[PDB]
Amino acid sequence: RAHKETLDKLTNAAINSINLLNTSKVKYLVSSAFAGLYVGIGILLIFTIGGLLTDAGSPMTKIVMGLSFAIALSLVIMTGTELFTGNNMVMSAGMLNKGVSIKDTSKIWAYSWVGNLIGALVLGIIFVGTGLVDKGPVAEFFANTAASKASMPFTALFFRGILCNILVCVSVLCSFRTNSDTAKIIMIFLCLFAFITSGFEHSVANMTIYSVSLFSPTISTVTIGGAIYNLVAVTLGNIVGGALFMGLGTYILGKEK
Amino acid sequence: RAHKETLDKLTNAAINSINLLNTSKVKYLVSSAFAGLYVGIGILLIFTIGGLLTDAGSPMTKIVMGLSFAIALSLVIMTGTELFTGNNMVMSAGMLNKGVSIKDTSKIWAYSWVGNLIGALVLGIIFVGTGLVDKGPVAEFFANTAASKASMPFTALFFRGILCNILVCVSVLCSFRTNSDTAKIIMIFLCLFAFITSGFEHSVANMTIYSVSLFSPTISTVTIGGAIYNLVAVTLGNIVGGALFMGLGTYILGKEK
Amino acid sequence: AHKETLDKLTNAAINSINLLNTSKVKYLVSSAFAGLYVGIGILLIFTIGGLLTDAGSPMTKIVMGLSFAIALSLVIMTGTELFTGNNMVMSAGMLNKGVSIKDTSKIWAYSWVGNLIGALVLGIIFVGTGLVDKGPVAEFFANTAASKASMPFTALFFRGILCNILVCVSVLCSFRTNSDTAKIIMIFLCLFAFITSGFEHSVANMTIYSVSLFSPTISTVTIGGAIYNLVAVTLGNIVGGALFMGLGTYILGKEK
Amino acid sequence: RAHKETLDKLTNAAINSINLLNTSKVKYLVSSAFAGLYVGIGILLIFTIGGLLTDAGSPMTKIVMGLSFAIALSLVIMTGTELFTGNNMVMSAGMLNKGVSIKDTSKIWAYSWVGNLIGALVLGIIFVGTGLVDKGPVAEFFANTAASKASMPFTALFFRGILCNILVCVSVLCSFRTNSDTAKIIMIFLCLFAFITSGFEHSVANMTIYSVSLFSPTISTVTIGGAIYNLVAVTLGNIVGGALFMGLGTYILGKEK
Amino acid sequence: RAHKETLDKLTNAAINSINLLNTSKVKYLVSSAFAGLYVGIGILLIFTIGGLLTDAGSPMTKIVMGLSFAIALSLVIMTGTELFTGNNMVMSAGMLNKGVSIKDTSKIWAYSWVGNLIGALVLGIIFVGTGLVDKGPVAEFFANTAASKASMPFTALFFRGILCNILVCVSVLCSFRTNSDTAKIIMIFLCLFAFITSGFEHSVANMTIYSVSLFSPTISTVTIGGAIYNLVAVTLGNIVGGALFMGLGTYILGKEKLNAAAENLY
Ligand SMILES: CCCCCCCCO[C@@H]1O[C@H](CO)[C@@H](O)[C@H](O)[C@H]1O
Ligand SMILES: CCCCCCCCO[C@@H]1O[C@H](CO)[C@@H](O)[C@H](O)[C@H]1O
Ligand SMILES: CCCCCCCCO[C@@H]1O[C@H](CO)[C@@H](O)[C@H](O)[C@H]1O
Ligand SMILES: CCCCCCCCO[C@@H]1O[C@H](CO)[C@@H](O)[C@H](O)[C@H]1O
Ligand SMILES: CCCCCCCCO[C@@H]1O[C@H](CO)[C@@H](O)[C@H](O)[C@H]1O
Ligand SMILES: CCCCCCCCO[C@@H]1O[C@H](CO)[C@@H](O)[C@H](O)[C@H]1O
Ligand SMILES: CCCCCCCCO[C@@H]1O[C@H](CO)[C@@H](O)[C@H](O)[C@H]1O
Repeated sequence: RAHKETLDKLTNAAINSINLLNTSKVKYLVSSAFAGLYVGIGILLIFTIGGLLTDAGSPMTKIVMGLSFAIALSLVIMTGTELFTGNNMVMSAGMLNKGVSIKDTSKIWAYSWVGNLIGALVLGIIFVGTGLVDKGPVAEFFANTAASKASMPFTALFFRGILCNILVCVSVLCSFRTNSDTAKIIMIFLCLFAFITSGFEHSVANMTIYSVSLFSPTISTVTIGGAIYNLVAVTLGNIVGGALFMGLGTYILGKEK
Repeated sequence: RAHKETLDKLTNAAINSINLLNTSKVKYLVSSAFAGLYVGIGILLIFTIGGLLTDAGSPMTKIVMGLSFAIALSLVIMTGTELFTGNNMVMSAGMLNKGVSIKDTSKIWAYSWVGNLIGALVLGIIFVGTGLVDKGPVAEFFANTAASKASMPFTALFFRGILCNILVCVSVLCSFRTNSDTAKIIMIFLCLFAFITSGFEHSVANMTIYSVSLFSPTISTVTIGGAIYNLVAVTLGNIVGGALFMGLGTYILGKEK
Repeated sequence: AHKETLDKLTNAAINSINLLNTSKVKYLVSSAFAGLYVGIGILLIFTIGGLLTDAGSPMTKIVMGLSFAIALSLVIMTGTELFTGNNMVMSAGMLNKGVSIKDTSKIWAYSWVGNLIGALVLGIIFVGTGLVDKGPVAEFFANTAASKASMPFTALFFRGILCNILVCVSVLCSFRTNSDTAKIIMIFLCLFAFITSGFEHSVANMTIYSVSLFSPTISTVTIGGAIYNLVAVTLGNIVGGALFMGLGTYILGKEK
Repeated sequence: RAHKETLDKLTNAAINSINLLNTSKVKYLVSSAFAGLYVGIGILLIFTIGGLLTDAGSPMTKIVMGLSFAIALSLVIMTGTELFTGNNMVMSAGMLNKGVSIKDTSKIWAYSWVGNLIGALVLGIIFVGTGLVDKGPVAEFFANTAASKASMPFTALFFRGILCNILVCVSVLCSFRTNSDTAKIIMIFLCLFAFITSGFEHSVANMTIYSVSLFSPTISTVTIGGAIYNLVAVTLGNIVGGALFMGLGTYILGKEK
Repeated sequence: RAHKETLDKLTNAAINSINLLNTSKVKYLVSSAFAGLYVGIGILLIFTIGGLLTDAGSPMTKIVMGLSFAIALSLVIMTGTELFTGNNMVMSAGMLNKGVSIKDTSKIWAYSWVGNLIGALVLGIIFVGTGLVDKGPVAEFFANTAASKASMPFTALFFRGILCNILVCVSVLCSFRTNSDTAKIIMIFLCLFAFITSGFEHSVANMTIYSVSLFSPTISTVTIGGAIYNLVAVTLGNIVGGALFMGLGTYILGKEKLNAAAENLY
């Protein structure tokens, strides 16, 4: 039971993050851009899988996709780059613990969110240039998924955003609670398996879904307005999951009061 | 063999548990709520898998479910949160070893059970909010499974509860006997694989099964009375498995006379 | 590091007899746990056997093998007393003069009986679940028990030999590594090999027969059949664990 | 984050590579040759798989290929041999951090490329000598893939080269950021799964694809020209991903300014 | 790097190996017998899989077989027993580094080879005793495979031996380069997956294939003549892959070329 020690670590991570931004916006945005790109790589992989298996009428499609998404957050954690969603639990916890302020928190959130988007846009442009979404089941999978994500009612997206960032943030929490990098990766694998296959919504992964779909000439299904709609609802849910549940929760567990 | 060392660890853990509760009810309940919700996350995943594969008439359904449940107790162990079924072995061993009283034991059992339920209820509510059990295979898998669990004879449920918590508690026992976080997860993975696929009954997991089934307007195959009937029977079996077998068993192995 | 490994087996054999001498209750409880833990693996893979056989899957025996790891993993990770592993440990320690032949047949008899008690307890409770009342799982239990009891002695014996080479070698590996993950992986590999290849394990068979005989579901087994298989497989296990692994590890580690 | 220490490790690794070359061309070229062959060994495996599953009409072909390619970079990393692609991030980061010169960088790039090719040629010759590509589904998978890679448009190969080496190099980046050899291998497995299954292009791996196809008398439709066309386009893409993204990126993250 | 330390370890191993053989021929042959039998255990498993999936017309057959062969070298490495094929790299490297002599080498190679063969025969004899190859797809898989290996052209068998032992030895090489036992097993799992599925030939493993078939009663369609053929070709291949490639390779990488006390790099 190292709840106190854990809260200390979260607090210290929150302090490191705002310090980094204060020290250098370039370093912070480059870090954020890597993470958004790393997450997008997971999307490129499982949407390829989605296309191959959906085309095949496989009933295992969504299961194989969940099993195969682990690389997204594994890369972020193993490279120590800045990810908006995890920042929800970290900043909220550290703020509550008086290590950082409400101002530092909204700042980290806004920069990391925008920086992650930069990575998704860059990934989308390059992926399109591969010609891999020119035509076929993979392009179709992007188009249909982007459309479904954009036409889904707000309430549903929001709540899917909550459960998603509970899983993402708890996998980040595990990485703070162990010294085994392998166990970190395993826990990340399990959590991303759970959230992808269950149907939960991640704001940063979705950036790449819309990035690819919008930059691609072969895909005329969704528009920027749709992307913004989905992203706003999912981002708000992510925040509630990561800050209101995980952040507030771990503070309460760890706060020597 | 380290049987004494293990008993000392169990005894320490029991003491630390009752101290947390005595120190702060809010912390204890928040911790319990977390565990309940983490276990529930496993149910959402494997029930999604259930619906998917059952609809397709796959023979692998229950095997894939068992293989995919690991996250449930993996999250509990890696976050160090209070789980009722695990507390059955810990408090019991510690009690026999005079580390904690009978009253402490009943108190810890009652609070964790309720806290676990709070987490299940919350998860259930939010999950229904996702729209993910609005219609289709997953909703039907929840409704049908909840029903078959609620109509099964008491004796059958009881004994399934015994075998389940032997497995859950032995997976917890293993984590007290290794310093390797990966080995803990692996053993947890194996144990949950065994108890899910074999057909054994877990009270805290069942909490989420019924919270979803009752909170969802598209699920009316069961009633509160049914959920209560199952929970009582299964809880009773869980307790026997955890305290009578694992608790007393580990006490006997490690008690220097 | 053969020498140090022999030392480890010798100390383990010494610890076993000392435990039995100090407390029969503790030794039999430990034994009962191991038998139950192994039985748990049988409950899992026979559930799988039922499900996949019913479906005419060619992968049935391959999935059973991959899924049996929990059986010896639980034993190893809980530090409980398993008969089959004891065949190598005691024989090695015996040849090394850490324990006597008398100690060895005493440990072998007590762990065997204690393993059985675990199997019986498990069978009874598992039948109580109603999980083998009817269906392909109950049928897989009945059919497997029946085929194992009717098989010729010589076949069971040699299948018992190869099974315990694999089981005891996985135990040997656990003495040669400080990594718990490595132990479990080798156990996984070895049980995969012995289940899927079709070798026979006495202790696991105990649960096969306690379940089949405790279940009112009609089979062609009988107690005479169970005892037959158990005797044939146990002797086989003993040769493979004692004559091969026990003797071999002693020869490798003995400074002579 | 340990960005400074990471950049420091990259720089020392770059310094060590040029040192080795300057000390002994034979040593460096033997190391390079090993890496090229180790990578080629991955190709023999997944192209055997590709053949078997292609001939079966399995929709899982590319998924199984991706999952089975881990050995390629795992061997390189575990043997500490010189691989051209990974050298793109390492020499560029080290060069930006003023540990090695631009000349050292293009020297290491030229020598490791040629060394890698020699391994691929040695492997290709020996493989053909086994008679495994005399005829059949594996021979045809080598023949057809070599052709489709040689006839693909430059821009598509280029961008696929970029994304491939971001994945290879980030997997190399991870090996620099953990002391766990198991975690190194898991991350390599993930990154190679992602790049293979997604369809990205790797220059060194293609060397073996073309050595096998060209050395094989089992008639096909490639030619040295087509091989040169593909290798040039993919190599340039690899360089951009490894140097311009990963090298520059990690340099900015860890630079003391 | 760290090739120099690795070369030291290979040299020390070759030394320990010849010391043991000189200390006790009984201890060395028992070790070699274990290793041969551990490898064969892998064959019994994956050949059972062969039969089961071949008879079902599965396309995943050779993939599942490759994935399932890891136990063979995993047991050898984890038990620290003497396996002929690994000895090709070890002895050759140590020899080049002047830790052991050409005579020392050929003696280890000869004794380990024979020791491994003993384990296979003993394993084959016991396996047939199970009746598991009395009749059916598994018995047939052994028969058919033993035939094809015995009736394959020499050059092909030779080159398949080379690539096999490159893969077997590089996995042994990885075990010298890591302190993580789990990573050792994983790398072994990968290399044996690759070598089995790709279709390369391992001499020691083939000792059990022919052992089972020549001790098996249900027909032959083979002949010891075939076994000797295969075993001879594959063995020379193994030695080349292990000694010429991996042995010489690691030496070159790790020999600090100050010394030079004899030869010059460039
Ligand atoms: C490529 C350039 C990216 C620029 C992103 C800047 C996002 C600014 O975001 C704003 O930052 C303020 C502090 O400056 C905070 O007070 C606000 O809460 C926040 O919205
Ligand atoms: C975070 C959401 C991703 C925003 C990426 C916007 C990139 C838009 O990209 C543009 O989209 C237009 C239509 O939408 C197309 O007509 C253009 O061809 C395309 O370049
Ligand atoms: C949401 C608030 C949850 C409070 C749960 C408290 C229920 C306590 O319940 C009782 O606790 C006693 C000790 O206090 C035990 O002795 C009794 O066995 C138990 O029934
Ligand atoms: C895909 C599942 C494979 C899991 C492989 C587990 C590899 C973990 O590796 C193990 O990690 C431990 C940390 O707990 C360390 O103590 C051990 O030294 C190390 O071998
Ligand atoms: C421990 C078992 C969980 C009990 C939670 C009961 C919450 C019930 O909740 C109610 O369920 C009714 C039907 O069941 C619905 O008609 C109502 O809309 C809903 O509010
Ligand atoms: C639940 C009761 C089970 C008790 C099992 C006791 C079996 C004793 O077994 C016997 O023990 C003797 C020494 O006591 C040895 O000399 C014999 O070799 C051994 O067969
Ligand atoms: C047998 C294989 C020998 C290969 C030696 C390659 C020598 C490469 O040499 C390098 O080439 C670079 C461009 O190619 C130049 O930029 C460098 O100045 C030059 O040193």
